[PDB]
Amino acid sequence: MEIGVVGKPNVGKSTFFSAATLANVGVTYAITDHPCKELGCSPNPQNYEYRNGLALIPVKMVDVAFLDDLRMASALIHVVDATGKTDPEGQPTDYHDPVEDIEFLEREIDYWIYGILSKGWDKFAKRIKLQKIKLESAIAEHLSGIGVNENDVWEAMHKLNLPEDPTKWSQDDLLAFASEIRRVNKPMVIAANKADAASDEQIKRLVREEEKRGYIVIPTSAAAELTLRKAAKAGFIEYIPALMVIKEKVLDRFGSTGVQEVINRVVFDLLKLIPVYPVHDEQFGNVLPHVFLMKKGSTPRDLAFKVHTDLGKGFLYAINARTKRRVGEDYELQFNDIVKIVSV
Repeated sequence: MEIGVVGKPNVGKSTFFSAATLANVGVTYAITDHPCKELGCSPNPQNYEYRNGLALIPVKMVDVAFLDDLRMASALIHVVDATGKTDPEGQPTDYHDPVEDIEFLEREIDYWIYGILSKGWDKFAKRIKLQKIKLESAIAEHLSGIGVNENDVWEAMHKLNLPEDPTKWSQDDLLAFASEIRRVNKPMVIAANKADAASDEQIKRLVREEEKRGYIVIPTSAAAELTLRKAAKAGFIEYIPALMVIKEKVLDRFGSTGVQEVINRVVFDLLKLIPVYPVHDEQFGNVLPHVFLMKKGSTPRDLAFKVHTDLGKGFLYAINARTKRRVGEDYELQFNDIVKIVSV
């Protein structure tokens, strides 16, 4: 899993990456309540990090800007100019609705996917109508390079009443199918950056307009968190809650720099990942050693495979290290679950 950061120049896109990442790849973090707010205490973390009762789980991040750095992205954070004082090409102007740069990015990803399907698409439909290939699998392989599942393909098709016989697919079907793939394969969160220099009216307007279109929009001040981040000597940040007291003030207005919020919304909401911790006793003797981002709907056996092939293969059953009782095989991992895996 990895998050790509995209945007036009001069809206703080690079700053957002720099800020959240402190060659073009880095590691940011997913902060939520670490299980150790109940009975749990002094954890010995290995794949993550403990911090004031909060779990900081690492996540790959890419400075996308050559725009095939997004190809494998599970999600994108699209940084835009909330003040709307930037041109499409990214240069000073009186007013340019960010909502239009959002759509710009949108169509480029849509047609990119569409061209891969469309180009050739005749000498694909017939290599499969007689060879009888599985349409889902064939498209899936063909777009395997972007991160598409045979399940994603199955659903998209199912959702748009498309036929198993590709030769019956029209161009309209292709573009529509492409868009549906983007929505699921390249979901994004919009960072309305430079919010501090914008009015509540400007921000609220873009949030409203775009949240109706299926986009999550959060105000943000990248330059700010980079500062208090790039405070690793002169003072204590986390980050959420000397003349930089202005950021304390002019960013007392949002409750934070917004950067951290965007990353949590991508991980926990967009992708719907939930933290889960596998134990040996509800191996080498450390407590709550690892944490895994599981997709909601996962089961303990799925948690077994994240650890190792055999654990998953020799799976017998699991125990909820909280309830202390044996779970079902169809049990759905819930946010922040502690689990014991039993394998032959």
